[PDB]
Amino acid sequence: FRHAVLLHPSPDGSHVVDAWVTWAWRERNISPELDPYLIYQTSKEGRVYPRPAEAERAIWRDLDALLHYGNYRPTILDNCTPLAQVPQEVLDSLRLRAFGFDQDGQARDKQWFTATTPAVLRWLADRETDDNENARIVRRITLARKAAEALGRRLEKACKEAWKESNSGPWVQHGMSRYWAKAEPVFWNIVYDRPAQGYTPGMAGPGNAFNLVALAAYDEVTGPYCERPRVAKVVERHRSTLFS
DNA sequence: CGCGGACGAAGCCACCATGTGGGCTGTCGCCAGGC
Repeated sequence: FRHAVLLHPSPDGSHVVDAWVTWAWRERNISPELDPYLIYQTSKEGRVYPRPAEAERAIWRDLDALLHYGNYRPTILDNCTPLAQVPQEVLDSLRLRAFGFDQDGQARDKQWFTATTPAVLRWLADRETDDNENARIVRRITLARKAAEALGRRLEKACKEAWKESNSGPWVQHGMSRYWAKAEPVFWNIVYDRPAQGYTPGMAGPGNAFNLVALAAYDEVTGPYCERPRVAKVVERHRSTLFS
């Protein structure tokens, strides 16, 4: 470990009284091979780093554990969860859990959250017990998740690009907060097939349901600043990208 | 000369979607006759 701890005991051993947190190494070493658990990302210059936790995705409880219904995927999951592996039925009832600690890479810290996948999503598939309405449920759910995330990144980059341009960002924080808060019930309406705006029950896919929520959150955030024509032109150039 | 305050030292990671509404008020013609 990069950190070295020593805990001074209480005489009974019931508690710790003092603690020493200090370095064990002066020279850092590259740890060989990427960590299976984390989700990685490559960025211009080609450097590979783990995707940071975001407390905005924790606003919608348990969104990361929906990772199973899926581009880039953690290797441990991609070895043990799929069908090349070896178990027979086990894979049907496995369910994913994630521990995320969103914080600064320095000493500031913001939020942590656990996230087990809901057992309702797979159990709603077995209530029926048919090959087709079930594969269609699973297809819908996987489809819903894909739409919500693609427009989550589209909306992050939208707000981020617009904020930088408008001043020649704080818009991203409220953008994502509003996004997942509004995008959470529309997802659960798409799964149950209940009627959600931007969606028609029984449609083959998400149906633009998600693209509408992103536009409403974005327009909710950039709303007071689309007044001046110069800034309004920038904001419009970047909301247009969320039109899909 | 001593004490207190301020500053510094890092580790730092990127082609096309939108519909709604309903709750607050007062008036004569006057006089006389009959029941």
